[PDB]
Amino acid sequence: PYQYPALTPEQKKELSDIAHRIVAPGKGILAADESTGSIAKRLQSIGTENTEENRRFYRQLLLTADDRVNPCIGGVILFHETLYQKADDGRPFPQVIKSKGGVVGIKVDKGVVPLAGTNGETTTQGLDGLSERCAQYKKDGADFAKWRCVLKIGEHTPSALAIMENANVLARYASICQQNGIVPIVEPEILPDGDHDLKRCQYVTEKVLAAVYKALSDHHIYLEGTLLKPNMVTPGHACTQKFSHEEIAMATVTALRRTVPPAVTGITFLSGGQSEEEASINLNAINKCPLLKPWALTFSYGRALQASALKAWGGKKENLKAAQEEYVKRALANSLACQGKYTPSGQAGAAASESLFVSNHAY
Amino acid sequence: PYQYPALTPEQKKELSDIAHRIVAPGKGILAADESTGSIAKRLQSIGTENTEENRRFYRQLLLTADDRVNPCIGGVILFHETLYQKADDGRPFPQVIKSKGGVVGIKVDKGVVPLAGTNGETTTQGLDGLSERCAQYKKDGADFAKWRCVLKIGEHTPSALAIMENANVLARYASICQQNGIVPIVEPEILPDGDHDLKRCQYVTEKVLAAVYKALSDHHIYLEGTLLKPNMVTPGHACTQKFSHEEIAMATVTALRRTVPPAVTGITFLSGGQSEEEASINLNAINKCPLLKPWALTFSYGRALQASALKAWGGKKENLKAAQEEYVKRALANSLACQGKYTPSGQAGAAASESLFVSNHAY
Amino acid sequence: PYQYPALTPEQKKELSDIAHRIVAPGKGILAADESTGSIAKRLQSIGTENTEENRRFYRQLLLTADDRVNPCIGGVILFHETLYQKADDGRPFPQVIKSKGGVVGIKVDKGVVPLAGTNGETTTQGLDGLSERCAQYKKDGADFAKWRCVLKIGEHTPSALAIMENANVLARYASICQQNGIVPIVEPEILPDGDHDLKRCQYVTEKVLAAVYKALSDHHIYLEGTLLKPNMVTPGHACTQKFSHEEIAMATVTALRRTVPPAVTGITFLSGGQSEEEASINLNAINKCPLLKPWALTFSYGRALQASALKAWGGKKENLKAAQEEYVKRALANSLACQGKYTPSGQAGAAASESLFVSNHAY
Amino acid sequence: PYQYPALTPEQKKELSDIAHRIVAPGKGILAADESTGSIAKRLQSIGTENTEENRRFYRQLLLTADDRVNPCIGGVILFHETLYQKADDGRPFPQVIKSKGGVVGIKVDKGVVPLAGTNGETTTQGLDGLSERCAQYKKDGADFAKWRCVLKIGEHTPSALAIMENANVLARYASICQQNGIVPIVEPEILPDGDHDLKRCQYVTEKVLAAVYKALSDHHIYLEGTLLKPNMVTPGHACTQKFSHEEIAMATVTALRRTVPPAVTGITFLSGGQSEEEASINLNAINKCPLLKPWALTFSYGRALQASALKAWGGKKENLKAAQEEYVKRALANSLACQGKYTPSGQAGAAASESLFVSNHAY
Ligand SMILES: O=C(COP(=O)(O)O)[C@H](O)[C@@H](O)[C@H](O)COP(=O)(O)O
Ligand SMILES: O=C(COP(=O)(O)O)[C@H](O)[C@@H](O)[C@H](O)COP(=O)(O)O
Ligand SMILES: O=C(COP(=O)(O)O)[C@H](O)[C@@H](O)[C@H](O)COP(=O)(O)O
Ligand SMILES: O=C(COP(=O)(O)O)[C@H](O)[C@@H](O)[C@H](O)COP(=O)(O)O
Repeated sequence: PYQYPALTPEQKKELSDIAHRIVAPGKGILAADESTGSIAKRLQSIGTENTEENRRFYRQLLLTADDRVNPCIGGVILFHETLYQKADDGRPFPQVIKSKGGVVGIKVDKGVVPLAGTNGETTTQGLDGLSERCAQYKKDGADFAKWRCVLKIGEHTPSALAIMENANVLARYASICQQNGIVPIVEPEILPDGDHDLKRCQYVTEKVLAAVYKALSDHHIYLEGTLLKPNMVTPGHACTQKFSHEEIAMATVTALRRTVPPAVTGITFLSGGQSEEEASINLNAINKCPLLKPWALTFSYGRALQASALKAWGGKKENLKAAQEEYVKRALANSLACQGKYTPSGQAGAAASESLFVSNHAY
Repeated sequence: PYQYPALTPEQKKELSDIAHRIVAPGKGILAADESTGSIAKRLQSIGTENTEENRRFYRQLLLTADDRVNPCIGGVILFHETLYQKADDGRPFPQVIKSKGGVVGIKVDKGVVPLAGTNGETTTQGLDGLSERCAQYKKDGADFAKWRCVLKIGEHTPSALAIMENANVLARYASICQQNGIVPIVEPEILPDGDHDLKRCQYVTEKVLAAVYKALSDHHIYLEGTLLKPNMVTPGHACTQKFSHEEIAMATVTALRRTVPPAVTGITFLSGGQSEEEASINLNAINKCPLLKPWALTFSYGRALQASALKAWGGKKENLKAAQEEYVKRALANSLACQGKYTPSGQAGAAASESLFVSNHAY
Repeated sequence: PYQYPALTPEQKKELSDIAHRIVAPGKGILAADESTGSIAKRLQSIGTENTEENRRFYRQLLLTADDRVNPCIGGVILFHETLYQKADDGRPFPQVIKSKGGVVGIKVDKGVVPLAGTNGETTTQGLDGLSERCAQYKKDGADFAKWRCVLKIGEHTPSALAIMENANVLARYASICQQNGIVPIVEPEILPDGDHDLKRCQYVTEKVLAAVYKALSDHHIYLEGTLLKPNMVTPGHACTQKFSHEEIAMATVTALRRTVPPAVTGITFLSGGQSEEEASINLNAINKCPLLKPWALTFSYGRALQASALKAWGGKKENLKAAQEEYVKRALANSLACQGKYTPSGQAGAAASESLFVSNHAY
Repeated sequence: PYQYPALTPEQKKELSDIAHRIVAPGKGILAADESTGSIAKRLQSIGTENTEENRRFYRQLLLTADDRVNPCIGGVILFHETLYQKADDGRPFPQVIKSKGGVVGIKVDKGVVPLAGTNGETTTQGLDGLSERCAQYKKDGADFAKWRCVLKIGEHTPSALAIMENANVLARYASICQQNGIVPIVEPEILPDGDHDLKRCQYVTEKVLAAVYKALSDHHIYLEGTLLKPNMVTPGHACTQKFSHEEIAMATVTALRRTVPPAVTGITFLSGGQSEEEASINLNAINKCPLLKPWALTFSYGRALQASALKAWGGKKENLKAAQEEYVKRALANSLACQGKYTPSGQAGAAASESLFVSNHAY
């Protein structure tokens, strides 16, 4: 075919650098970008009103935890609201995030919508006037974005059209971000729901990731400037077989070795239902797996870096410090886990081994 | 593959019926849906302010022309504004349109955006929350929608990604309309600009239409419930060869016979630069062409049903009647032309043989 | 894209003409091209040795039946052996076929082979040095060829790769024939085996035919120079619902209207298990169906034009005349059926209403 | 989608092991598989008759060179004839190859054929009854096969259909080999001919390799059991810019990092016109390039391991030893080069810096 280049050398360069910092050795991403209606479902759990101050406070208590979290967090995905919010020192949260060394993201996707002619499969919207929105968030201090897609394992799903749609709207989104100087995180999530086993999950991650990378290459996207955010390959939540963690690690790194090119900068994992310990152990075997892992293999965790601190805050302002202890413990844990240097053996659960799995309903 | 049906029998039925009425024998569509910034460029031509009343008036003078236009117009594409406007009798324009027998459309597309990594190729946006908008327009009296896509003939274009993107966003749009009870008009426009000849245009319409129909079939869309709106195959505006009208007709019906299935209800042509007579002669040879034409072969004309009436109004309210004479002459002409019963030979030009070709710039 | 034309005007012209004669009003194709191992299975039925003379004789008795079959048969698909055989008048069988007005085909496919990684799905081979073989058969008097492909309806089949492979090897084959002056018959057969209903069959014919036509268009193939040979849409042989013949006709012409372009010259049906009457009634409702059928809708029958004559010959040379009566009755019947002018009502079965359905095993 | 596994654990295992031995640290492949008509063109060069003994002898002198070549050659691609030939010790050449430690391949492709509707683009044949042939060669001691495909850089080529065809017939071939216990070498060769620069070549390797890997994944092929054999990215032979070797190395490893998954065992390079030194220097910078190279990066050289020994033999039996010195020097050189430990600086050319570039004509 023929080349009317997408990007300049200068732009290829900004892109790989923001990509490299995010997933530098030991770092991961905090996924703090629940919409208002998901954060609300979470605040109920500790019977607290879902209002703007509480949401500001809550975020304030995750971003301003002490400097032991600095070498641990390469970036934080924000929701559009929190992007324009201030800590009580009156400095806005993109300046708090930068100052403890991390890179500020924003989520730019507007949800999933049903694909007609499907057993429940969705695609996801957000492109209309995306570009405009990439240009403003970059002005405001966001350097990376995140778009989510959902696939499902069922008797007749993910359908071919489902794979193909979801792949192509990742790539559209990818391109429009790259043109605004923003690294797109790509999230093709295969849901955990169902009673599939470890091997079906593996099969499906493989056909999905394959579809994404071709799409990306069709769409011209500059892969060093991107990150993958995929499911780890696990049985399904209803599965009657039990599987070890080295198995899940194997399942996972093999599917990723069969599909993801060595130019991608790093793959940041989603928690997807695992609990705080279950995630961290899983992340850690992944980096202990003997196979050649040509990309960073790190965390991009939302519920998993938050359960415990949420149970511990309980909405009472007087518990700030106990909640940050909480989050910190988990950002310590994962920094260790992303390096294969995590050792639980001892080292305390509670709310950390409670399962954080919800209805994957739809919208 | 496997069937989780998109549509019910009841819904297949409403869809084919709105589709059949639009392009009933003798009828065509008036394309009155210029956005505000395109109508504005048009009102300048007759030095009149581009304001809301003038735009209301102007539309009022096309929709309320006499009943000699009734058997001629199966439907009218409106712009979102004119949908909520009233004639001076205080009845809104969807009720004026219905009452002279025609079916009300709306345009639902939000423009074209550049595809990066391309020699100028665009895709087009509008999906975000499309569905919501199909559901409201159907409530307000729209039964068909229109989405435009643009391809370009150049040395290295239409690129493969261009074909593939444009095809797939037609089909996404198609599906979401069908689910709200609305017939999607599909407009894959190959631009006329350039110096290609008649045969390149033909080649390109053929690879494009092929891509659209596969896409449609991937996306499950119920084809009897749709209409095509394509370019006729013509040389390029800069072309040094001259070509006859029977040639253009041949070029055109052959490409359409090689690609469009006999389940599509009818293809409504775009003017795309031809002048009022040039369009009508062209439409008319198309229906005189000896080849088996298994679908209605009619007009969906905007500038072509409007030049003359625009020159004639000149924004002076005192010329109402002369402008409607004007539009009427052209809706007569085309009703004849869509049936192959059009005879110019005599029968007066002016502004009718002036070329209505603009920069296809981009946005 | 860009045009380095496949074919010249001269070659487009020979191609559409051989295509037109085959399926001229009232005509159909006799499919006499069983390989040696399938004809052998047939000769067992009447306990006769499967040798070269018997096979010559047998073919001799189908091609030299009286002139009441002339206006009925536009062409005859031969097997490579029978191509070089002589009637006992010492004129070879391509000259016998021509002289009663029909066009001589050959089968050029070499069977199906398993696709690995499939629940039993095959593709089909024959391309190696195909061209060489098209060039010699055209020299010997073949003007059309036939290639068969097999899809299967099962819980997880036809798989996507199955559709895609089978489509693309039809198109490869198509192109190589067109370049030797030979019309390719295209046979994407969906098998009848299973317990699917009428609607699954319809769904599957539709996704399959869609895939074939895109493939054809990718491969540049000149569609007027081709013929389709597809399954009619029927429930599956194990199906517990009973369906009428007008239903099967509807199912069938709708799927064909949704997918096959009006440039294809004519679709010649396969019998696929139906019995002599069942085929003919089915063909005849197809041409009685009210829907607009923009292509000839005729027969390409092997077992269905042969059961009765096979039972009647019984390998005894003394029954020649009774067998030709037999075949003749069925070529009469179908000529009527392809025109919707067939009336059984009375008019004698026997072996004509016996089912001619076999294991669709594989090879 | 859904899994009816292609291969068993036992079969995955034989496949990765033959794949690993081929491209073990320091080893490469000798490509000794010229057909009779290409070897003949080569023997002319030294005015010797192209007969069966000479061809046996010639091959005898490459396979029985001393043990300094053992740690250097992981495998040797033979032509079908040489597979059944004996050294003068009366042991056949698969036993000579095994005994000096290497793995025996065979070429199974039958040439390229023109794709109609193309500016000269070909696909390649060989599938008919491939399987049968994989099964016999494995019985005779072949454990890997090789299939070649050709793409071309021109104004309008490689066309999309060209990419797509060539990709899919690699994958068909791939699958059929894996099912017979044979590792397929995959050769998507982009030709060097033309006046493209280094960057077009890179663009094209990237769109091509992308297409191959999707195809492979569609076709289910088990990637650890395969090897890539691609062009290095170089300007075109008519190119007026000069480019360094670190540039060519960069161009090359970046394209391979953007497309080839880390599960492929190793990529064996083709010489494609470079001369003995030019190849070896090029191979060696490739392994000196700082980028993370997650797969072996070695040689699969035919003319490049043979020029000098061919000039030196001159068909006189009395020069055996000088020719093997010759080949040996080059198998030393490359073993060094594949490890980035090659140092020319000094170390003698002649015929080693003569260019081995031919017309890429077609067949
Ligand atoms: O970044 C995430 C990670 O979660 P984990 O599975 O790693 O804990 C998610 O993938 C996002 O789904 C998101 O919070 C859901 O949409 P939202 O709730 O705002 O409307
Ligand atoms: O329905 C149409 C027909 O025009 P003709 O080529 O048949 O005269 C067009 O295809 C639309 O492009 C439209 O008026 C352009 O976008 P808008 O100007 O509102 O922002
Ligand atoms: O032209 C045909 C029609 O049969 P009907 O279903 O219309 O009776 C077939 O589709 C061919 O399968 C063929 O005789 C089978 O391969 P063969 O047996 O020689 O090795
Ligand atoms: O394995 C090869 C390597 O050559 P180099 O470019 O690495 O020297 C080739 O890619 C093959 O083309 C082959 O010898 C050509 O077909 P053949 O001549 O037998 O009919």
